[PDB]
Amino acid sequence: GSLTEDGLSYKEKFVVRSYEVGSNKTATVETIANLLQEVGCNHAQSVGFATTTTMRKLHLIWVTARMHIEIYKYPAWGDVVEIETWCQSEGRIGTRRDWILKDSVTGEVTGRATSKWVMMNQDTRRLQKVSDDVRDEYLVFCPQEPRLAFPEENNRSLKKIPKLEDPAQYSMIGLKPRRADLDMNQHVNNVTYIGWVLESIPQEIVDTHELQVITLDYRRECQQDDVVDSLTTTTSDSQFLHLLRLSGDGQEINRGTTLWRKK
Amino acid sequence: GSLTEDGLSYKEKFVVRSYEVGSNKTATVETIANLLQEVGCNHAQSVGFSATTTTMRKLHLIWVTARMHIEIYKYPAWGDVVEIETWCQSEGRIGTRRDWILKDSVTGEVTGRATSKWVMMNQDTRRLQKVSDDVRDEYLVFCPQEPRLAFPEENNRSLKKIPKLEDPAQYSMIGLKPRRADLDMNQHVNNVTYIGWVLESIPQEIVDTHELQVITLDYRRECQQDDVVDSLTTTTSNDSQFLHLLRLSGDGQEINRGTTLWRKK
Ligand SMILES: CN(CCO)c1ccccn1
Ligand SMILES: CN(CCO)c1ccccn1
Repeated sequence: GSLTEDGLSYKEKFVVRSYEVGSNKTATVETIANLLQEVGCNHAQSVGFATTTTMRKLHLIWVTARMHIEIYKYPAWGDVVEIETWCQSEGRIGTRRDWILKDSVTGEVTGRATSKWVMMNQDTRRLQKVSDDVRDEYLVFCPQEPRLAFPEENNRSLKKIPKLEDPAQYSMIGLKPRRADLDMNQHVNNVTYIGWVLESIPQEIVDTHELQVITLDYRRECQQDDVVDSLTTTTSDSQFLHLLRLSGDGQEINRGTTLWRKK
Repeated sequence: GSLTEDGLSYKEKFVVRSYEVGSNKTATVETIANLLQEVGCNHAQSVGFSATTTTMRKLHLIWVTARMHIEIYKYPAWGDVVEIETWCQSEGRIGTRRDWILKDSVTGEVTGRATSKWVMMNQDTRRLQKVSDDVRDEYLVFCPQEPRLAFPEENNRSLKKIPKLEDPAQYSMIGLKPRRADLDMNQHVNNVTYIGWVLESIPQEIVDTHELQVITLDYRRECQQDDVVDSLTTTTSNDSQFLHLLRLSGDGQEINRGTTLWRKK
């Protein structure tokens, strides 16, 4: 992988692995989400980071508030996918990281993603607006003019998601993370939550439809010793409303929506 | 990746990914095990398999793992390049064996090794069988004819008999269930998930102060997508050794047994 000529975006190629594909012999949405994080991490490293020097002194970190992914074609096992990523400053609200997925052979866009990140104190978990001093340290690594993976007005990536009402139509209960679900800092990887949301979709839907869009809001983290319940209700193509909550007290950890197309 | 000059082994390089590493910023044993399967799959494809032979598909026969044995000297760091070489050997009518050698691409030194025993089974009835002469004759041209072992040593750990853990277990992790990410393309639980489940019953303090050096895993029966598993561990021992058992939650039917050896950091 490498930064582009202007140094304002990053590209990387990936060959889809045998264990990364589902029953259709194409990459799962969780494989795609892992590749998005990997290219984001390689971009951060290439420009010297994704905490800045001032963020480390103030014990501040970037945390994902929202992830939105749209896939037109899932790459097949053995295929090469090219992913381009960049970041944009959203004033004092936070930052946004966008991605474009392309088939390396045809050059056509096979997917796109966007994510909203907010600043929080790593110890108290208190959210904050971005200070001028921190914002000034990362603006030189972003395109100054807007560059949006989802430009269209009133697009799915900015839609408000309601809270699922009991009783849920479908559910998968008692989900727990194992060590493979944790990142290097012993926190649950963001992609595990995507997997948990999908667990409450009936197997018949997965067997006859392809996931086209997923929007996920992240409200609170699941700890290594926490247990989660995944809830789904059909709202409709098939559309679903989702909710992940702690198994005991019912504390919301995530809410989301998925859109599926018939095969 | 590519077959070597003689066409009897296969090599492939991998750059360790951010989500593939643990607390020490080095590849987990599950990442290593996934890479071993990926290079095994690429080897099978390069020589024309899909790893069933033409006669195997006719008779509805498949290769299934009976035992996996991995020894790691150094886990590659995040961003490092690891080179893995793999080959297969015929073990007469008992079955086949796939071996691996892991090397640091920069230094060229061996950082790990693995060996696995595979047996033939009817895909539908699940009945094990010896390898017939006709099937064995179709894959011998893809194997070195003289023995080539990742674990040559006379009394090496890869061939040791593993006993059955007796109740009560010292440690346990109960109610483990596979999710869709744990399944392969055929909707069967991936073999690497069982390694993860075995490791779940090791206390976090051991993981935080030791490095896993060796794991030997016997595969007795598969866990189905709707099954629930209990992972049991008892210390048997500067090194710490453990005896492991995975069994179905409910009837207590054994799915795997194994041993791990850990060294102080
Ligand atoms: C806006 N950020 C995060 C700054 O902490 C970027 C920008 C480019 C590459 C990596 N991170
Ligand atoms: C002995 N076998 C299994 C053939 O069913 C090999 C050998 C080389 C590559 C792949 N499979």
